[PDB]
Amino acid sequence: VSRTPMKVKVGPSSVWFVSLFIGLMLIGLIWLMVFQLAAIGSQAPTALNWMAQLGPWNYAIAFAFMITGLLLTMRWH
Amino acid sequence: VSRTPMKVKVGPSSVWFVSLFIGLMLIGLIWLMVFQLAAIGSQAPTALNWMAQLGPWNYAIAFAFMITGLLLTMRWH
Repeated sequence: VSRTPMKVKVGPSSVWFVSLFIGLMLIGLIWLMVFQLAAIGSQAPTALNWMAQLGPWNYAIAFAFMITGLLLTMRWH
Repeated sequence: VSRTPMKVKVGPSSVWFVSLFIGLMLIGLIWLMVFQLAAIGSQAPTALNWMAQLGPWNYAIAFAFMITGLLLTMRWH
């Protein structure tokens, strides 16, 4: 469909692309955290550690907002 | 552009919607990388600790591939 001046289809159109993009991101968040929370890592002058019992809170909320805010932008469009 | 059943127009479209998505994702990743790379943070049973001097890599590289991955899906669709 179109909200203006932008029209987006993979079709039946706007809902279906956006819904797929929303899922693919949410899945990427969960995986990236899961491996990260196992992970402790250093390469060159950069070093990164994540450790958990369970609750992947900081990155997942921030990225989920960022994608959802893009979704609100894509649908305003 | 259209590849199909998909057609995506913001108008003028093609390179422009896609360029804009690469740009905002890149900026988002840099913001997370600087603030976090100073950070050490614990909330609930989940704790994430990040240290920098030069470089941004693991987080950076996976995020950049995700930008690419959407780009390829769009090019294809």
